[PDB]
Amino acid sequence: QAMVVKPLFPWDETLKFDHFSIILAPGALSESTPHEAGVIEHVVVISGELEMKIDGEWRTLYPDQGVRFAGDKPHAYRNSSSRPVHFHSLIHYPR
Amino acid sequence: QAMVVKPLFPWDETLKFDHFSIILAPGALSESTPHEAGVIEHVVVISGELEMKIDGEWRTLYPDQGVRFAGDKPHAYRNSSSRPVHFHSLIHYPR
Ligand SMILES: [Mn+2]
Repeated sequence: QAMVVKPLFPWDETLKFDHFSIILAPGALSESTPHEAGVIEHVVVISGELEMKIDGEWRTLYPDQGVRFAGDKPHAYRNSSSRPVHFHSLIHYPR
Repeated sequence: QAMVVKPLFPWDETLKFDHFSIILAPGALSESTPHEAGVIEHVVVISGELEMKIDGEWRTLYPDQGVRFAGDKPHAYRNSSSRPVHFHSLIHYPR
């Protein structure tokens, strides 16, 4: 399977916060779905190498490297390495 | 040394949130002072095996597993495995 998503914790009503663990197979590309205005997303690489397209530009992130950005803007996740990439996606929804 | 701490992101003023990576050497024990009242913490194991003491009780956590708990309680981290343990710690402060 190209992309396997698993919540690390259930939806957190108090913190308005989701925390997902995602494994992206070699060669897989995933485009973000739309989010509510004001959502903030953090991506942190756990293992492997991840390519993130943010503000129309690609960058490579290595383990324990991360990026914080506007989750409501189009972005993409891509694995151009030869092994799965495991990363976390944290989402803070606005109050 | 026994414990190596690294911020994954700098302090987030708007989200009142810290995010750290920690590596505990075999046999290491870290006893934290309780954080401010209302603080919520999450811990996720990246690799290895982590023991955590919450509510005066020890439990062992493995990769992909995590726990959410009240940060203003006393708690502790310990590595009783023969390998280092690498984990992430999230801290959310009250707004
Ligand atoms: Mn702590």
